Amino acid sequence: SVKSEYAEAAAVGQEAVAVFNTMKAAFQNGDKEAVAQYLARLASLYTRHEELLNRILEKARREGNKEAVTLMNEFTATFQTGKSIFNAMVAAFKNGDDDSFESYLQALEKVTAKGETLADQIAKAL
Ligand SMILES: O=C(c1ccncc1)c1ccc(F)cc1
Repeated sequence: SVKSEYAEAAAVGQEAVAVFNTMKAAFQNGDKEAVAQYLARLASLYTRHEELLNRILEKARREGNKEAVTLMNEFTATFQTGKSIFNAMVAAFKNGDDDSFESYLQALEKVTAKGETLADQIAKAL
């Protein structure tokens, strides 16, 4: 069901949360080799999450589930804010700009924490 596909998508989201927090620790410790690997892992995780969310939104649309579509349009928009900030963080790492990396990292945390009430609403709506 679309609901079970959303729970599968929620787990992937949580996998990225885990890898992100490991990555933050590595950054703070200056283990740049680890950071590079974690950033690659996050890129794959976010790409997978984005795809599952799109399939869920498209299904909710085909089902005529107007409230779920509204919530998923809002949530996917916020997901893209996170994606843009993530990509900027990756660029800051490439460039050696630790000040920008730190900035983008906190911002990505706040965008993600904000979006969690909506994430829980979607589970109930599908
Ligand atoms: O911040 C992000 C994000 C980070 C990197 N690429 C895409 C989304 C995010 C990921 C999942 C989510 F549910 C809300 C936000």
